[PDB]
Amino acid sequence: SMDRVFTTYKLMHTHQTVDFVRSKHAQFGGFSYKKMTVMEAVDLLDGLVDESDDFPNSFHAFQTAEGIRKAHPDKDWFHLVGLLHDLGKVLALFGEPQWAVVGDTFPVGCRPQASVVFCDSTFQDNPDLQDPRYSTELGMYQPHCGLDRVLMSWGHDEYMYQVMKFNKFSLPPEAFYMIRFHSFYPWHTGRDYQQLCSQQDLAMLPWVREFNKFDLLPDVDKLRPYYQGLIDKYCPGILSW
Ligand SMILES: O=C1[C@@H](O)[C@H](O)[C@@H](O)[C@H](O)[C@@H]1O
Ligand SMILES: [Fe+3]
Ligand SMILES: [Fe+3]
Repeated sequence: SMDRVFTTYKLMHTHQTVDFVRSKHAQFGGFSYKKMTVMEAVDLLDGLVDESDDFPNSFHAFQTAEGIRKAHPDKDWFHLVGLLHDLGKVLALFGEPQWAVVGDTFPVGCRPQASVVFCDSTFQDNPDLQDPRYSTELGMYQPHCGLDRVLMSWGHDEYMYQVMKFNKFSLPPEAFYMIRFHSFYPWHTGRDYQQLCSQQDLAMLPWVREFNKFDLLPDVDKLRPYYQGLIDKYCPGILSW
């Protein structure tokens, strides 16, 4: 598998510190990079190949949405979750390097656990891992705080979650959560990070695993009007990114 995939994660696991994530929350927390509609966001990602993997990520938006739609035909909000879920990748078009945008996510501020991809080979130069506040199992966290109180590595999950919240998308809470934690492989697949999750995360786990099935070229022009209706329904108009 790619040397580029490995290099993406090496850079990610070096530079994603507590300070770094906090800096990125400040940098993007104003939503003044762009005014654009959801469909513009989808089309912008025509010019993005995901280096943590090939085709444009935009096709993947439709593919995912259509996979969910086949399996859950009467659940329109869930089809849209498919379309929306990787649109935080617009960060890359905003000048962000891909280790700060794509890839599996992991909590910052506590020791990385075994199922964090390339855990053994990629954390050497992370400065946080010699800081006694962050080098331990729990790090800066209290036991069983819940994932919504964890500071995750920064990229397309928290970013899109924040875009949705700011713009007041009218999706159910499960839709927000799926998107926010869909890259958190160590938790939803590795079953790591049990020290941090709560009952609330246990309730959400079946939703995330169900979504992940469809995350893991279509005739996209024919699909546009349907997905436009869903956008009009759940997240209409020019949004702040
Ligand atoms: O959209 C994505 C891609 O970046 C995949 O390569 C990751 O493995 C996944 O964790 C993430 O959700
Ligand atoms: Fe993703
Ligand atoms: Fe995806």
